[PDB]
Amino acid sequence: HWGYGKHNGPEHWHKDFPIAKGERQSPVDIDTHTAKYDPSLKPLSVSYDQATSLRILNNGHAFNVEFDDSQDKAVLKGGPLDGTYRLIQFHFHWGSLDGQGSEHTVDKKKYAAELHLVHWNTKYGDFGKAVQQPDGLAVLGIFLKVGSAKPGLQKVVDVLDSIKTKGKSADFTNFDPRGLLPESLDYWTYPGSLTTPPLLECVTWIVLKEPISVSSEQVLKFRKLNFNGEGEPEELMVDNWRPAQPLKNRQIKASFK
Ligand SMILES: CC(=O)OC[C@H]1O[C@H](S(=O)(=O)N2CCC(OS(N)(=O)=O)CC2)[C@H](O)[C@H](O)[C@H]1O
Ligand SMILES: [Zn+2]
Repeated sequence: HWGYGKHNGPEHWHKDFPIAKGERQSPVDIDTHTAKYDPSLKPLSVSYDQATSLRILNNGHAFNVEFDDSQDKAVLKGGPLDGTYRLIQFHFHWGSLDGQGSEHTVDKKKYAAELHLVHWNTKYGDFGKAVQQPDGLAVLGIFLKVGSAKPGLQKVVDVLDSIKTKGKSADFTNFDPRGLLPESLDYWTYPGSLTTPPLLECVTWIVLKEPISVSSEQVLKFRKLNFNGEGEPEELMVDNWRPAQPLKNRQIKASFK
């Protein structure tokens, strides 16, 4: 099925998933000069102190850090949202080179990686139902640039050799995702989609203005992961990003001047 290679990558996805050419696909380029400041946009409310991480999984396209979402433990509200959204997992997209890796771009500029914290709207009861709704998900996107290390990321980096290949998982309890956040919660927001198949148009994107910096060693270790399963020929997990998609009718709003 689908992947990030020349024969199964983003240019191929529309054959299995026609919505790939839809009207609200993600990611997009964020043209900062055309995004309009909205003084009515509320501050984001990120309540992560009761977050309960469980497990980290190599699913063959990225690694997911999963949380207990059976209860309102770690939630996203406010900002452009009018509901409560539970954190279910986070993951990254990254490049083979420091100059590429992010899915969203800012004035056509690419970051080395992008963090997605994935939340679903509790009025729909579970994640499976939520992705079938236009307002089912809220994804907090955070850019990574290469520079100084991010201490709050190191526990993630540390465990990656225990989940080198597709289908491997490891215990990952007591991880605090607050350690992955930049100082500012200033953001851009627009309506979009999952950036991987099935590419459902169910996401309110909230992309933070301020990137976090990670060390070259930290992203280096991301790139030692494998797309393949154990015992299969090694394919390095790199360049697992979808490129920017046409903005079409949409307007990106900024929480800040
Ligand atoms: C339809 C549905 O129930 O979930 C959508 C898909 O995605 C999640 S995921 O936990 O791996 N993950 C969720 C959303 C992530 O999208 S992201 N890149 O835009 O915000 C990527 C994959 C799972 O992989 C599911 O197997 C897969 O079906
Ligand atoms: Zn993602």
